[PDB]
Amino acid sequence: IAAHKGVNQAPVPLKMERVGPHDVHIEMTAQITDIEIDKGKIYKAWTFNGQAPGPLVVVNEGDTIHFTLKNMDPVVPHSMNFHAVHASPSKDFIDVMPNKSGTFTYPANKPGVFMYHCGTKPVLQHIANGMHGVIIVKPKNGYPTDKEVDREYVLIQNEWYKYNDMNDFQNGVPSYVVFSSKALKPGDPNTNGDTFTLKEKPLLAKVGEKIRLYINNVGPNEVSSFHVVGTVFDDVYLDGNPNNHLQGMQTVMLPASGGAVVEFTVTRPGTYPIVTHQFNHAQKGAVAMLKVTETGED
Amino acid sequence: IAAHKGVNQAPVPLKMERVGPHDVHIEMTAQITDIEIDKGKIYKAWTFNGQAPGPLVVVNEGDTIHFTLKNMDPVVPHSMNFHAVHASPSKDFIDVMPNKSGTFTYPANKPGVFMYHCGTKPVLQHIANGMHGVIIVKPKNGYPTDKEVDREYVLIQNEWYKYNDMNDFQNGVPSYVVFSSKALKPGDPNTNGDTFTLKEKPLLAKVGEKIRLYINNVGPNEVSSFHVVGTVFDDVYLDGNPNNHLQGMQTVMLPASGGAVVEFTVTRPGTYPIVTHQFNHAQKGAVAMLKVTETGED
Amino acid sequence: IAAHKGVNQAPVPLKMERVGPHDVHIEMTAQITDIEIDKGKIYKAWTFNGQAPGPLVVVNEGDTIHFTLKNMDPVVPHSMNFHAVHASPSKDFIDVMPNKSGTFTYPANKPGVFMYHCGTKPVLQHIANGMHGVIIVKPKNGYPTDKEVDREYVLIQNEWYKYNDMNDFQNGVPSYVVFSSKALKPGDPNTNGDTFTLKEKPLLAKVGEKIRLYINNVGPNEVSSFHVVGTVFDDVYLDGNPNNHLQGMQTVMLPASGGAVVEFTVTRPGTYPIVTHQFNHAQKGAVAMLKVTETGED
Ligand SMILES: [Cl-]
Ligand SMILES: [Cl-]
Ligand SMILES: [Cl-]
Ligand SMILES: [Cu+2]
Ligand SMILES: [Cu+2]
Ligand SMILES: [Cu+2]
Ligand SMILES: [Cu+2]
Ligand SMILES: [Cu+2]
Ligand SMILES: [Cu+2]
Ligand SMILES: [Cu+2]
Ligand SMILES: [Cu+2]
Ligand SMILES: [Cu+2]
Ligand SMILES: [Cu+2]
Ligand SMILES: [Cu+2]
Ligand SMILES: [Cu+2]
Ligand SMILES: [Cu+2]
Ligand SMILES: [Cu+2]
Ligand SMILES: [Cu+2]
Ligand code: NA
Ligand code: NA
Ligand code: NA
Ligand code: NA
Ligand code: NA
Ligand code: NA
Repeated sequence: IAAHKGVNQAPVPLKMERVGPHDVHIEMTAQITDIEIDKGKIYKAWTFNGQAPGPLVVVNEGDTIHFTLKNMDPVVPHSMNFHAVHASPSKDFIDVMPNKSGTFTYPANKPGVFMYHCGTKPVLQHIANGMHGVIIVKPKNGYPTDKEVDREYVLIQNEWYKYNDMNDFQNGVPSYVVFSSKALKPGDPNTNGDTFTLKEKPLLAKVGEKIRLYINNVGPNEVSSFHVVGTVFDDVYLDGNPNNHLQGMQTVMLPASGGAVVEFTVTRPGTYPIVTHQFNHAQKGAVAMLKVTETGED
Repeated sequence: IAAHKGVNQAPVPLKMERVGPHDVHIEMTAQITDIEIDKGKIYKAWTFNGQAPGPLVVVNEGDTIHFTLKNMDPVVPHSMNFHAVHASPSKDFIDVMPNKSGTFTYPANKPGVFMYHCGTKPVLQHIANGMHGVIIVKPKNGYPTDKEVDREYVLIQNEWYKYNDMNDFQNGVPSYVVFSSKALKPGDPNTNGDTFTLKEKPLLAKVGEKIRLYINNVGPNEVSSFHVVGTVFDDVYLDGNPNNHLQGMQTVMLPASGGAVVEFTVTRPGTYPIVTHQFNHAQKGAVAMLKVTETGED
Repeated sequence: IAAHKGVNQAPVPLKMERVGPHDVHIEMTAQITDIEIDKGKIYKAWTFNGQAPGPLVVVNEGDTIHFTLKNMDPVVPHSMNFHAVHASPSKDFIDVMPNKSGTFTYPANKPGVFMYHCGTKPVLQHIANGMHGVIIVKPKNGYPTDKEVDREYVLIQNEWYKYNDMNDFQNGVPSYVVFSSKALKPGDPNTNGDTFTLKEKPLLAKVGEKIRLYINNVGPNEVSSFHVVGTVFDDVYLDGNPNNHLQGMQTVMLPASGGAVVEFTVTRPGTYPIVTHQFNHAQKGAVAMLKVTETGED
C-alpha cells in the first residue's frame, strides 16, 4: 500500500474511564505500526493502538461500552467488532474512514474472555494484518474457584502470514504462531505477538501457587490445543463463562476466536513451557514460558 | 467419469411418511446434478436428491427409519450412513448398485443434529463430491429452553474442492467453504452449499427474538469455529443432546461431522453475519447473513 | 543421521512394578526401530521401547511414578514428558544423553487418558519421529458408568510425515494418519501406528455389548474428529476425567494431545469402522475396525 510506505505510527495508550455504575468509555486508534514478530522480521502491522494483538480491555458484566475508534490509517477504513457485546453489526460495527472518528454504544451482558477485531471487509485481511485483541468481561458473581487463585495473567495466541498477502492468508500455512501477554495489574508484562519475548522474559510465579490464565486464540485461521507443561488444568471455564466448567484437563481445545479461563497449580521450582500442542505451530513460535521460583521474583 | 459427461439429473423431492407411532419411511435418490457453488462455477455434484448438502430429514427420538436409496447414478454405487442410528455398517450401510434400490431399517435412539452421508469406499470421495446432509432427531422431552425460542433455522457447513480430484481431496486446501439452509417449516429457505445465496437472500428474523439454529459441519475435512456476529450464544447443546448444555459461548467448536443446537438473541435491527471464524474459510465463502427487521418480514 | 544408518534396535518390554501402595517404578528405553507404517513403507522411528506410539502405561490416581529412561540412541538425547504428572519441566523432564540413564519422580494426581512424549528440543521433531504414547490414570472412585461396560480397548491416533524432515513436519500435510491399539489385559492386541493392522485384524466384540475406548490423539499437529460408525457415544468423559461428562455424542473433538473415555453400544453383528471424520486423514490411514460377532470370538 503506497500510502503505508515508511509509516510507523508510535503506539498510543488505550483510553478508558468509567462514566457510570454500568457505563464505560473506551477510545482506541486504528494505526499502522512496525512490530518485530520474529528476530530480524518486521511486520508493518495494522493495529489498534500500535499493539498486535491490541490493548487489553476489562469491563464488568452488565457494563455498556461507549466505544470510539479514531482511524489514523491514511487510506484504509477500519472498524470494531467486540464478541462480548450485543449489537447491530450493520449499524454498530461499521467503518470509520481515514482521519475520522466514530462512536458506537453497546452492552456487555455476558461474562467471559472475548475476542475483538476489526470488522472491515475483507475481514480476513484486517485480522491477519494485526487487528485483533481481547476484552474480558468480569462475572458479577465471580468464578467458584476465585478464592483459590494466587496469581493471574492474560495470554493471546495469533498467527502471522506473508505480509498483506491475501493468497497466503486464505491458502497458506502460517509463517509464525505466537503468544503475547496483556497486563491486568501494574507490573504485569504487556507484549505483542512475537516468537521470543515470553521465552526470554518468562511470566513469573511462586512455587505452590494456583495460576489463572485468561486465554483467547484470535486466529485468524487456526484452532489451538492449549497446554501448560508440567501441570494439569484443575479447572477450566469455556469462554470464561462460569457455567462451562471442566476439571482436570490436560489440554484445552480453542476454536478460532475461542476463549477460556484456565487454572493450574505449579508444584515445583523451574521453568514451565506454555504451548499450543499442535507442534508445527509451537515450532513456528507458539511457546511461552512461566518461571516459578521460591519467592515469585526472578 | 465418462458416464457422467452431460448428466444433470433434475432434483427429486425427498419422500417421507410416518407408518407407525415409532416408525417412518424415507426414500432418497443418489443422483448426479449440476450445482452452482460459486458465481460462474458449476460442480457436477454427487448428491442425494439433487441437493448438496442433501434434503433435511427430521424424525422423533425413538423412531425406527425404514430407508430406501434409489441409485440413479449410471455407473457409481452409493450408500447411506446416518450418524443418528444404531446399525451394522457392513449389513445396513452397504452399497446400492446403479439403477437399483436398497432398503435398510434401523432405530434413531438419540436426540440431536446428526450428519448423514454416503458410505461407499472411498468415503472421502463420495462426501467431497456432495453426498452429505443432516438428520435431526427431536428429543422426546424437548430442550429446557424450548419455551424461549421464537424462530428457528437449520444451517450446514461444507467444503468444495477441485472436481472429483482425490489428490486435492486428501492433500489440498478447500477451494470454497460454504453454508446452506434446509427448511424446517413451509416458507423457510432451502438452499445448497454455495458462496452467495445466504448473503443475497439472508435468513429473516424480528428484533428482540431468540433464534435457534440447528447446525452441523459436514466437512469433509475441516473443523468449524461457528460464530454469529453481534450476539453471544445464550445456550448451546453439543450434538443437539439436551444434556450437553453450555451457556454464553462466543463461538462453538465443531469437529468434522459435529453438530449443535445454538440459541441467541438479536437485540437490534440490522444484518448479522454468520461465520466460521476460521477466516480463511469465511473468505472462501463461509459467511451467511441474518436480516433482523422490526417486523421479521423483509 | 549418519549414526542411525542401519540401526534397528529390537523392541524391549516395558518394565513396571509397584513398590508401594501409592508408588510405582517404570523403566522405558529410547531406541531407534524400523516400523512398517504403510505397506512397503518403513519408517526408522525414534521410539520408546521400539513401539510407536510407545507402550501403554497404566497407574492409579495418586500414584507417584519413579521413572527411568535408558537412552539407547547412539547420538541423540531424549527425555520424557508425562501429561499426567505435576513436575518441574526444567528439572524433571530433562535430557538423558546417549548410552546413559536418568531417573525422575513425580505424582499422577489426576484421573484420565494422558499423552506422554519426548520433550527434547525441537519437540516437534521428537514427537513426529515417533516418541509419543499414552498413560492412563485410573480414577480412585471410578466412572459412574463402570458397571455398564462389557469390554474395553485403548486407541491412539498419530500422524507420520516425510522421514525426519523438519520442513515437512512444520509446513506439510501428513503423509499418513493412523490408529494403534495398546493392550490393557492379556490377549488384547498391541500394535503400532500403521495404516492397515486394525483393518486386517479388527478389534473384537460381542453383539449387544457396551464398549469403552480410552483414546488419545497424540498428533503431533492435527486435531481429531473421533467417530464410531453405526453407533452413537452413550457417554463421553473429556480427558478421561469423570466430571467432564457428555452424553449422546456422534463425534468427539480431540485437540492435539487430547484424550477421552468414550462408551457406545454395538447392537448388531457386523464390522464397524472407527475413524477420524476429517476424511482426508481417514483416507490417509486413520480407519480401524471393530468386528462384532454373536460370541465375541472371531
Ligand atoms: Cl508439551
Ligand atoms: Cl466475526
Ligand atoms: Cl463415518
Ligand atoms: Cu447497578
Ligand atoms: Cu458515553
Ligand atoms: Cu481494519
Ligand atoms: Cu469475530
Ligand atoms: Cu495457593
Ligand atoms: Cu409409543
Ligand atoms: Cu416399513
Ligand atoms: Cu456415494
Ligand atoms: Cu460419518
Ligand atoms: Cu422472545
Ligand atoms: Cu493409601
Ligand atoms: Cu523408587
Ligand atoms: Cu526424543
Ligand atoms: Cu506435551
Ligand atoms: Cu452389556
Ligand atoms: Na494451517
Ligand atoms: Na492454516
Ligand atoms: Na484446510
Ligand atoms: Na483442509
Ligand atoms: Na493438516
Ligand atoms: Na497438518
